Amino acid sequence: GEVLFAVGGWASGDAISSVERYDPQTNEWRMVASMSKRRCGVGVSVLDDLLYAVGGHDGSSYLNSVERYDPKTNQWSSDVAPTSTARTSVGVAVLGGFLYAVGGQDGVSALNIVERYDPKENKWTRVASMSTRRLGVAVAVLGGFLYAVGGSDGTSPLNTVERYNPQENRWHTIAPMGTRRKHLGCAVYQDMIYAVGGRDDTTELSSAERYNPRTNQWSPVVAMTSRRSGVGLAVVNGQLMAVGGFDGTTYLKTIEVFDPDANTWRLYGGMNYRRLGGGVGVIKM
Repeated sequence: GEVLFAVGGWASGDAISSVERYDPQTNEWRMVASMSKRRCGVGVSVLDDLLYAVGGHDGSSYLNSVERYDPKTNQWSSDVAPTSTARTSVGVAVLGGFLYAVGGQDGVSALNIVERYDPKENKWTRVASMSTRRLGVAVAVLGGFLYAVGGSDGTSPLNTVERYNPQENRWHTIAPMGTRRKHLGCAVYQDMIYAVGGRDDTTELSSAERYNPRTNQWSPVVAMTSRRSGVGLAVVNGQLMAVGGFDGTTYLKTIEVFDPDANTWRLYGGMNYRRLGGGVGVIKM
């Protein structure tokens, strides 16, 4: 019994600050309190049951602030300590009770820096930079181990993957993906790391790949219904689904769910807002 939050920031042209919640109980996509400031290309990941939204473009300012959201009370608070530098199109994940925010874009030369966050102290301190700059990267965590999947450096989209050990504070490159993917989506379905969608060197795309943590090799996966660049992906009370994105025509608001026993994707109704590059969070209630 989980729910998926969606914190998007791309539509028509203007960034958006509306936040959406899906509960499978009623199977409805009803809204919640919008974010106190628009965030374009957000990073979000829940940290002990509080949705965290790490800054991004608001339509003009790239921005460095952070906002958390208490889902039980429906309240957004801009009280979390800011970041070192203003950056957008950055993935974030949670691990060992600390909030890691990987590299992104800041209107100059991508970024490879990675900074943590102590929720108990609000310090927000920086750990080991990443090597190979990554904007529009998606992240995931398998085996207490923080993975940075794909993205774009200063010039081209990447197929390389770098994993991080918090205790030794250093990065270790691992198996490159099949295809180059910037603005992809990742979660940790079925004790493997699935990555779907994105945009390669040319066009948006629908292929998908799974990484086996125990063989250290990526395995191609069945493709989605439509191309979906700048998407999110999260596993909700059992089922893997990707959300929103772009496909070379219009902003998407639909979601697809992976059925492993049938090895295909099934389009569902989807959310209200058409979301490009919009983070997702998952909470159990």
